[PDB]
Amino acid sequence: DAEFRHDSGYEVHHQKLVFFAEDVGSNK
Repeated sequence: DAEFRHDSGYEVHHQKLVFFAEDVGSNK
């Protein structure tokens, strides 16, 4: 349960931070 939503939101987390640096960074 914990480790499940952990690794899942772990890489997905990197997904959100990468989406912000791609948009925000794109026009930063």
